[PDB]
Amino acid sequence: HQVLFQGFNWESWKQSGGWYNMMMGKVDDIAAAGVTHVWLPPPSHSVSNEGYMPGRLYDIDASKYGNAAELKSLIGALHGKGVQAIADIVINHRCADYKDSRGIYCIFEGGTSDGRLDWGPHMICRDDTKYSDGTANLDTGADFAAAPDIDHLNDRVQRELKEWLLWLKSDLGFDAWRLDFARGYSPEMAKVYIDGTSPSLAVAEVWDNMATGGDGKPNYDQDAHRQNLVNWVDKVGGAASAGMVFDFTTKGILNAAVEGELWRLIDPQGKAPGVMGWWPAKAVTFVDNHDTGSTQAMWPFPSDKVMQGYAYILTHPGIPCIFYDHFFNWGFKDQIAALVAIRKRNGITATSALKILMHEGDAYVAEIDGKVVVKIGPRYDVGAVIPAGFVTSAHGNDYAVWEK
Ligand SMILES: CC1[C@@H](O)[C@H](O)[C@@H](O)[C@@H](N[C@H]2[C@H](O)[C@@H](O)[C@@H](O[C@H]3[C@H](O)[C@@H](O)CO[C@@H]3CO)O[C@@H]2C)[C@@H]1O
Ligand SMILES: CC1[C@@H](O)[C@H](O)[C@@H](O)[C@@H](N[C@H]2[C@H](O)[C@@H](O)[C@@H](O[C@H]3[C@H](O)[C@@H](O)CO[C@@H]3CO)O[C@@H]2C)[C@@H]1O
Ligand SMILES: [Ca+2]
Ligand SMILES: [Ca+2]
Ligand SMILES: [Ca+2]
Ligand SMILES: [Ca+2]
Repeated sequence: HQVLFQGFNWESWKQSGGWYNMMMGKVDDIAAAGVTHVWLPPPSHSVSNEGYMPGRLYDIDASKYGNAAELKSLIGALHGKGVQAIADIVINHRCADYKDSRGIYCIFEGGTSDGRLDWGPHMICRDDTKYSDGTANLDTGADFAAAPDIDHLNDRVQRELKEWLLWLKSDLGFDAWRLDFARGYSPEMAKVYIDGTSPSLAVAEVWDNMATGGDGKPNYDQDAHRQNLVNWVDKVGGAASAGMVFDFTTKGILNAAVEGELWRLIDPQGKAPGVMGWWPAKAVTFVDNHDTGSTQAMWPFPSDKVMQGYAYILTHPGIPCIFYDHFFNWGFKDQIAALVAIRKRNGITATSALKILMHEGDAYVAEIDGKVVVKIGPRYDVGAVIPAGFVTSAHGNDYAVWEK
């Protein structure tokens, strides 16, 4: 049984009294809902309030979310309920606190007395010409315009980041990682950190644009998109790695599918159209996150159909991730918990078998492990497609789930 929960949103840094402190009162409900892992925000000092422009990595007390003590208390509370903690790891880029003789901000500060993480321009990708000194390797991935991109091919960088990552586990209690902007560096470099820090899991954010057609909707055939994702997993070590990816393919397709086009939810070979259909053990599914939804709303799930999104991911193969807002702010707590309960009760996991029974525009019906049936869509009656012996267990707006 594995179910993730993103425990923060884009406004979390503003929480009066601190986000971690506030989260202490949410721990019990999260655990009671069947969540096994909670994804927490970047914990270190960051030039940006949300934490995605890290500077002094060891300086946890500088975070807007809370200090080391408050974070250790939250992780301990989670652990007390058998729930693991995932840290949002931002290492593609990093902000340098100090200026060098050239007057450029390329002298870094780890946040400790000694020289740990006290890098210089030699650790900045040579092609990030604004900050580099030209002695480094070329960026192994995409660039982040607002800050220096780190040269992960550098031996000291690899050595010290792994040391820092191990410290996050030993000193704070973190169990796993969420790799931010994984397109910023190669999967071979991500492999270095994953293999070297032994996380229970390492879910990477590998987000590529999804091809669309003349009508502005995504193309039905998204194989190229999920191919990129499976390729990343293969290069990170595949089944021999704790690494996995967020299923952005399923996110993109589902966004469009619920708008009267549920026929998009199956490929020509009868499998799920996203990563879930090719490598479910490595696909972390979701309805929305702090980027796609929340205040940024880069690619929001149709708001009136959010529960259809959860009926889908919480019953299907792959590892589902629940978004904080939908559970504690929107009124879907009970409905979401009921779906996770069905998942757990029936022993459904990431590799459970998926048999799609109907995939028409107004109705999608699927059977999982021959033990659970789920239906989403505006078409009310699908009774004719429900196998004998199944009885309705949970239902809501345009969704229903059956069990035996
Ligand atoms: C479990 C698993 C890994 O062991 C494998 O290394 C992955 O690459 C992926 N393997 C994928 C291919 O990466 C993908 O390209 C497609 O493979 C297709 C080809 O794309 C098509 O051109 C001809 O048929 C093949 C059927 O296997 O589905 C396979 C299941 C699979 O999830
Ligand atoms: C007699 C009967 C069957 O013919 C039907 O196929 C069942 O699924 C069930 N019908 C269920 C819906 O399948 C379920 O989704 C929810 O119905 C939902 C609608 O699906 C939703 O669009 C608006 O809210 C309703 C709640 O009242 O409860 C009903 C009792 C009903 O017992
Ligand atoms: Ca220092
Ligand atoms: Ca940069
Ligand atoms: Ca980003
Ligand atoms: Ca980069």
